[PDB]
Amino acid sequence: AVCPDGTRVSHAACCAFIPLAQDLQETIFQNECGQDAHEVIRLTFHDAIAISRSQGPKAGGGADGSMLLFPTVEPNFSANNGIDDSVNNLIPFMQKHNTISAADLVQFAGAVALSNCPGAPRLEFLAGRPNKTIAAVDGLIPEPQDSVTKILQRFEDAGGFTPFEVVSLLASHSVARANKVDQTIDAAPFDSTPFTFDTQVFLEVLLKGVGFPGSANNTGEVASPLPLGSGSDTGEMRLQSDFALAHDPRTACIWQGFVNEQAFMAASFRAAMSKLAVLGHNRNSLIDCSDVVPVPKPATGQPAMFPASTGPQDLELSCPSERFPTLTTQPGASQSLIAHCPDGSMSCPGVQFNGPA
Ligand code: HEM
Ligand SMILES: *[C@@H]1O[C@H](CO)[C@@H](O[C@@H]2O[C@H](CO)[C@@H](O)[C@H](O)[C@H]2NC(C)=O)[C@H](O)[C@H]1NC(C)=O
Ligand SMILES: [Ca+2]
Ligand SMILES: [Ca+2]
Repeated sequence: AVCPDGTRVSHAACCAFIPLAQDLQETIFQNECGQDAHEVIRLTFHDAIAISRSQGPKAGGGADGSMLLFPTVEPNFSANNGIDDSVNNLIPFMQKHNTISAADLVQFAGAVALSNCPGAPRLEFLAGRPNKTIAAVDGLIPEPQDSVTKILQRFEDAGGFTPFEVVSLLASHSVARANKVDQTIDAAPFDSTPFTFDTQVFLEVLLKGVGFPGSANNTGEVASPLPLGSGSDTGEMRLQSDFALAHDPRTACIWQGFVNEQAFMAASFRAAMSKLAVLGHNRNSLIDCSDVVPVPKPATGQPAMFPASTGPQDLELSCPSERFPTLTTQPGASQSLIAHCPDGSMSCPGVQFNGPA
């Protein structure tokens, strides 16, 4: 088909997504893997995971836009704390680009946000999800204080995800920060490169913890290897769940398998996201509009490195059957501060709209 902007697309129905992508970039992302992007990416996951095979259809409809359609329900469950901001940012687009369902909008926005992150894969995008659904029940969202067994059961019950796929999805923590875990500090990154979709997160969770970026008594948080912060440049935070998955006999080797394996990580994540994006739907009934997803930003091609002040002696290995790669260490006597802004600055407020959530 040929869209009103001359763009040759696969199916005419995919044409509407073109103006939506540009609106999202101009209005809330500004072509950066920043704050707003990170929040949207998380919403994609929270919207999709709320579904249960065992409990049945009444428990939730998966990737159905329920977060946008019922803003006063799910966003208020304790496990969804902090999600309100992204819901309020997306609602205006739902109202404007009114030929696109809330469900499609959520998934597409995630694909767009991710494309702004260097190293990220170009996600598959299928459209056609219905604009009507029900509010999901509480308890379907995995929490940081959960055990590995519990986390794996949840993902299995949601859509038959295997342990490999679960760890694959956690690649998103390479461009993630925390605002609600510790209320005294904001934007605590999960790895030293929160604006780069690389394998640093997998390496840094394997290092020995030496302190906490804020308070020491927070549910779901464990000691961090890079706690030092100053001003807006908050220190690194480590979640119990990530730490646990990196050391459990069932997931230890899978976790290590991604260290310094950029292409393998990206491809595995794309595969897992392919499944997650259609939870609650039959993929044979959705149209393929992958060609309308923006081309992602390229990485530099550099391998993973031990951040300054850390080295091989700080590793807490758990996979007995695979050799840990030889990596270099970035020079320096002490820890470098992790920048709060992608342009290196320490001041960069993202656009935020007021809304019902
Ligand atoms: C395995 C279960 C998971 C747990 C327990 C978990 C937990 C968390 C927690 C506690 C935060 C911090 C939220 C805050 O306080 O602001 C977070 C952030 C985030 N997570 Fe997860 N997560 C999980 C899976 C995933 C998956 C599968 C994705 C995939 C899209 C994802 C994407 C994100 C992103 C992008 C952020 C950062 C948001 C921001 O920077 O504002 N997470 N996650
Ligand atoms: C999907 O459902 C939503 C929720 O009803 C629709 O949202 C309304 O859209 C109109 C414009 O068409 C706006 O004036 C309303 O303010 C929106 N309602 C809310 C609560 O925001 C949306 O139009 C529907 N989209 C499709 C494709 O069916
Ligand atoms: Ca949902
Ligand atoms: Ca990173």
